[PDB]
Amino acid sequence: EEKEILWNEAKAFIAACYQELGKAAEVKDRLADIKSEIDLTGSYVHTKEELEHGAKMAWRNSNRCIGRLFWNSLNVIDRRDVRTKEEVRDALFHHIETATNNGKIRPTITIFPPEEKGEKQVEIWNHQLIRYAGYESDGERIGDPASCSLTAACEELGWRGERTDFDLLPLIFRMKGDEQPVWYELPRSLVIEVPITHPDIEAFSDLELKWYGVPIISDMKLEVGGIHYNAAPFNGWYMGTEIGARNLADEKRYDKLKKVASVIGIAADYNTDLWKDQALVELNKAVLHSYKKQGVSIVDHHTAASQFKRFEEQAEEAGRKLTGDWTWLIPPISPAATHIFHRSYDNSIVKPNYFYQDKPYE
Amino acid sequence: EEKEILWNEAKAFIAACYQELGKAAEVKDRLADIKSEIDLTGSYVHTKEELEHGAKMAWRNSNRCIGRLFWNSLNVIDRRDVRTKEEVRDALFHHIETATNNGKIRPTITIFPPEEKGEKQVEIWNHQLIRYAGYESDGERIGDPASCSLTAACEELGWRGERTDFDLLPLIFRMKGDEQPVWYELPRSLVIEVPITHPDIEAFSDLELKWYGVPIISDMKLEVGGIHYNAAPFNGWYMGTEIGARNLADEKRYDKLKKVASVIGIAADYNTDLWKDQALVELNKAVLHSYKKQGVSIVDHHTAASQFKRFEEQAEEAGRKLTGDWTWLIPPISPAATHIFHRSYDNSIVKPNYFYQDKPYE
Ligand code: HEM
Ligand code: HEM
Ligand SMILES: Cc1cc(N)nc(COCC[C@@H](CN)OCc2cc(C)cc(N)n2)c1
Ligand SMILES: Cc1cc(N)nc(COCC[C@@H](CN)OCc2cc(C)cc(N)n2)c1
Ligand SMILES: C[C@H](O)[C@H](O)[C@H]1CNc2nc(N)[nH]c(=O)c2N1
Ligand SMILES: C[C@H](O)[C@H](O)[C@H]1CNc2nc(N)[nH]c(=O)c2N1
Ligand SMILES: [Cl-]
Ligand SMILES: [Cl-]
Repeated sequence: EEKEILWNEAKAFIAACYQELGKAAEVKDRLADIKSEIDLTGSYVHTKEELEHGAKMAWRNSNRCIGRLFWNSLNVIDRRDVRTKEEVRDALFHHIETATNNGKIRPTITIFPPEEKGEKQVEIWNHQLIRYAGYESDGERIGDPASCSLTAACEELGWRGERTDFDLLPLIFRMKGDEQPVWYELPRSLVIEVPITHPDIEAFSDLELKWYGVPIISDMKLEVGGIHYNAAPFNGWYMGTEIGARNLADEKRYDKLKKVASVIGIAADYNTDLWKDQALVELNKAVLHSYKKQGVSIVDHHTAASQFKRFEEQAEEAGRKLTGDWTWLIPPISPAATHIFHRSYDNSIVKPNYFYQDKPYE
Repeated sequence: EEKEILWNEAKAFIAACYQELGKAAEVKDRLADIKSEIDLTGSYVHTKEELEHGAKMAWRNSNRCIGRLFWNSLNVIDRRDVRTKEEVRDALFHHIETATNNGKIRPTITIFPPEEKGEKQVEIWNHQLIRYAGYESDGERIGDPASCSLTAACEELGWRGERTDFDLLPLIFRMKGDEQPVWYELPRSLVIEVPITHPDIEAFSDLELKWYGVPIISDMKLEVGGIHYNAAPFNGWYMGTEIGARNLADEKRYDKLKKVASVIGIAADYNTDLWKDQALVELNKAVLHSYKKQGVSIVDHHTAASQFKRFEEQAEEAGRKLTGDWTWLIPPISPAATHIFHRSYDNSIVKPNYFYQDKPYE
């Protein structure tokens, strides 16, 4: 069935990809080559053109993503040639550098060798290439709680965190054949961070908040025409709410809302005062102001929703079915102020796409 | 099939109702009486105990309702005895009066005679018993746009609105046998309205905003054990966001956000300033402050979510399956600050329940 699963996916993808690329007449001969290759080797190798468009199609099909308008401008880096951990490390270092682009972030994906027989060639342990460590000992809570399990795993491997609230986790990945992953400390010079300040409230800096510039998802599987690229980290720029309404606001994350209420000078005593709501808005104002001031790319949820409307419009104009997850597309701040809230979305899964996969630790 | 549909619903409801009421031993003899009654008349009549608990069960099963914690305290008014339009009118007048309770709102439902052969005995045209009219002529937009179609219908029937932004719509309903509905102007003395002011911004009153005290849904069908109570208006108290984040904020409603931004003294120029978000919070603060100050019952979305958590906890303790619609349960303001946002809900439909039905106009 496995060969058959692969062959059926390959047929569907190539025909669709080549159709969009206007290479319709070449589908026949390509499907032939692919078929013999699957017969012979048990798999097939994507052309760079197929891989590139396949990763763009995958982003376009990501139901939970509000930023899909710019799907076709994705910067695809083909690193199917890597064989050593030093090569993987430098590819990851390069991704961070080129995607960051001195603050003017380029949406980028680096694609490592795919699974062979379900056997991983490269196994990335990081959720994001840049993320803060998390600790808990005797109810002493430090850093990002979401990173607690990965941090413990890393500290098993000889790494030790400084135990600030913003320890940069090292890159950690495992190569095929090795029993343990290796880890590499990130060069600080490659990592842009943004101090959080408020446009008119000076005391906001007393909170000593900051966040990292680029969100680089590194734990998802890119599937393209039957081929499983388990290692393919990708990035865009942040939508402010991700930082100000979740990362810094969630009680199971940094949980900063009470401290925010204090610095903006309001009481945090009564539900009816809506102090959490007010704190959320000022914090999200702070995030947007700070990134813009530092010259780091970011988008507000209103502008992003406007862009997604254009994405919807582009889809219908192009005769493509639109899919989406309403529960993920609405922003956690003032969602009813966006058009997204006021319509429905088909949550059907279309391939190519990005998928969750089991974590190699915990 | 109709008799069979009815009989199967009746079996399921009576057994469940009597079980909860601890009248398990009486299910057998009741099911017998009901069965002969269906054979003879084509239908069966609920006891007051069955009707009362049936309407409470229906509220408990309303997947979209965040306020279900107080399901068992529902005030059920049995008006299956009405036969004249004057009786219907006075029953509706009474509902408003007793539910309002001088501001200390009582969750109440008034139950009119059920459909017979799918034939309505009483046909209520109002979406809510208390709602504001809406007009549009040559792009001259007045009042609540959501009420535009009902308003036009009423003005066909000899009624005329003053064309303020807050015209109280008359009660309008049709009796079985009559071709046209009748309409009755609401006595102002029965209708509590709340002027919208802000706790610390005096200029907020310049907006001249107000809203009505009690939300009384009057266009839904209550279904209890096969019996279709198409006419059964019900009320609770408002959650603030319903007024401040939707009714007064939506662009297709009162669309007051720009005017709010002006009175609270912020620019409405840039998306990145998050001015809509800030306006939304101050407006919702205003709503809660105003209702509390007037002595009119209201609940904030944080407290309501806390209560719904208790409802969830009560359900599991009682060995009942919990159902809910996540898309309706999250508040339109700071939803990620509630526990609801961070879990999933089974959106299965359980009867008894309240349902949408076709509007008799448009
Ligand atoms: C260009 C800037 C981008 C923005 C502003 C953006 C925005 C977002 C946001 C706000 C989410 C929801 C995450 C959350 O609620 O926590 C999301 C999810 C997602 N985005 Fe994007 N995105 C961008 C670029 C990309 C790119 C380049 C890809 C991949 C090629 C991508 C794929 C996804 C996927 C797969 C998810 C869902 C992740 C999951 O299921 O856990 N996005 N995006
Ligand atoms: C006691 C105070 C109550 C509060 C604060 C409350 C709160 C809410 C809220 C916020 C909604 C969502 C409406 C929207 O998003 O626009 C809702 C929906 C609903 N509530 Fe309640 N509710 C209350 C009482 C009741 C009562 C007494 C009933 C009936 C017995 C009821 C049945 C429903 C139903 C059926 C819906 C869904 C309406 C629809 O599908 O369009 N609720 N409730
Ligand atoms: C617990 C958890 C597990 C898991 N697999 N994923 C998540 C969160 O979902 C994906 C990460 C979210 C966090 N805001 O960011 C998505 C995203 C991706 C990209 C490429 C850009 C962007 N701005 N935002 C959380
Ligand atoms: C367009 C439309 C049609 C339709 N059938 N229903 C709606 C809105 O949903 C029901 C009304 C909503 C409006 N916030 O209020 C529900 C509600 C009911 C009750 C008993 C109490 C309460 N606080 N809130 C809108
Ligand atoms: C079309 C979309 O389902 C629509 O916005 C729904 C869902 N979310 C909602 N949530 C609430 N509380 N009230 C509503 O009227 C709606 N409308
Ligand atoms: C459990 C529930 O589905 C959960 O809150 C989901 C849905 N809504 C979300 N929406 C966004 N944007 N991001 C998230 O992580 C989630 N989490
Ligand atoms: Cl993040
Ligand atoms: Cl309403």
